[PDB]
Amino acid sequence: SMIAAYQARCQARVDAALDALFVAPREELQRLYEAMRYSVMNGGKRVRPLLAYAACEALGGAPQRADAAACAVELIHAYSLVHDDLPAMDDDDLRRGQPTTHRAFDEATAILAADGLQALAFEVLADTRRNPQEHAVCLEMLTRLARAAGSAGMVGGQAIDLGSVGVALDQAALEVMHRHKTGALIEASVRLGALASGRAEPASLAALERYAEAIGLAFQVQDDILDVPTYPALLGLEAAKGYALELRDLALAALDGFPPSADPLRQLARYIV
Amino acid sequence: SMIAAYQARCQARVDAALDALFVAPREELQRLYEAMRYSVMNGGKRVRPLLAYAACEALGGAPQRADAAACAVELIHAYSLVHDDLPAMDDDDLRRGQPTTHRAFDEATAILAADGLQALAFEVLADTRRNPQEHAVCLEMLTRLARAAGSAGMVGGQAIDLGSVGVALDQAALEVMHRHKTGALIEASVRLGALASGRAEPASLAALERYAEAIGLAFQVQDDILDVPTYPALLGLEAAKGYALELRDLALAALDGFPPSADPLRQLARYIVERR
Repeated sequence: SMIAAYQARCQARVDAALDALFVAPREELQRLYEAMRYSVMNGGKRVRPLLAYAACEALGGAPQRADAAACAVELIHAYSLVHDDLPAMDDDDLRRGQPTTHRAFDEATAILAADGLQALAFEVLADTRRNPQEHAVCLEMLTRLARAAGSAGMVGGQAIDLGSVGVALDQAALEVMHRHKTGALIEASVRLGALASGRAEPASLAALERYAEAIGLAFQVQDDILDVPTYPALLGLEAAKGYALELRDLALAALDGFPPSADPLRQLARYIV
Repeated sequence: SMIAAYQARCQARVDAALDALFVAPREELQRLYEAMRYSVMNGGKRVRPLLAYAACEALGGAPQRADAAACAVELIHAYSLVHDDLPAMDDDDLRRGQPTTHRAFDEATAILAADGLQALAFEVLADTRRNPQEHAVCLEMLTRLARAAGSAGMVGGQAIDLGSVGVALDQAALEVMHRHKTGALIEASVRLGALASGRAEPASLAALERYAEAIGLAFQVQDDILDVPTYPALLGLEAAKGYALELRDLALAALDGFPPSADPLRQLARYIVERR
């Protein structure tokens, strides 16, 4: 309701900012930049931008302060999908009915476009015009994003996944995989938005990290539920649904004491499940 | 070779720093970290580290100030090579006689290890313990590396190469390709080391940029000469050789008025065109 509207405003805000980043600086680079644009400007829901803006507003910052944060998280996400789609990875020909990047262009150009998206994510955070935070804050945002995106985070999770093929994951191992593959970047989206607020403090960051850890897992449990090694297969459908509610409750509990400006985060938590 | 002692010291410094970065934080990540290590710790010449250390020293900074710079530019280089070896790209089974990463491990793991290497390059520069510069300098290093590594730089150059077809291609277009594909990262290595000195000033940075542009091209001209759309085909063999000397001389001229601490850079410029 309110969250639907909030989503739409965040999607518009981040899309305007992202669109500006795909201008080839010379003609020989036009096709590469087209493939970059194709890979990002695909009507995606922008959950990670929404989290960055909402965490920013939760601490009292104007949302436009998180524009670079929101761009950077989405760029990381977008690049990861491009590589994931490749034949040697998940080998997907379509994404929401449209050719994947390697299919529209070619494999090499997809590989490269995504590589350039990752560089661009760090570029936008280190750019003190695009990301006009205090310099110590910019470095912390970069640090968190690099950790979350790299082999100890998102890329790590993809390797754990590929290493678990033909192995029956217990719940603990499944959750390790998820924490890395998607949790890290979800947690970073919240962290970076909070940092962009100019009002972050250790207690509020810790609370928001608790929120993000819960919401991150809830997204996946609910995704598996909606699809019906998944949560419903492990737990049974009913127990999976109950778990999703438990994760919502944890998220809400983590926002104890936050002002009304945290309502978008509360609404999202409820909405997921 | 004439750079041997300096090169060996820089290789040792950077290899020790890099080696420390490949510890899996948990057991499930061990194989990925091993592929990352495999892709970096390969006995490479560490030219980009050398440039960072030498640029640092050229402006009067102790070389250990450039450790993170050196790590980051080698990490970028290393990942670019992994991706370049993939079947969709140059499709190489070997690199300097050893299996490429996709063959030693698997193609997905190679793609991923290299993706993690790119993230790690930026991690190391943003880490104020590993890269203990003033914060503004850390950010400027990150900025320059991101621009040099991305679609406007190194990745751009790979796309330009892919987009340029046919036995006819003119010198200007070739040089555009080289400037992006290898020049941007070479120029960044020099810029990052200069930034790590704590003594960068615009004039010195611009001089070092001029140096870097010249040696980056000299590397390629000399590579084509040694091999024999190449420089010898475009210009003639003997004219290509003369061009290589011209590039060296431009590099050396860019360092006119630098103190003796810039000798490592001067020695490298000469080595590039004297190597066999």
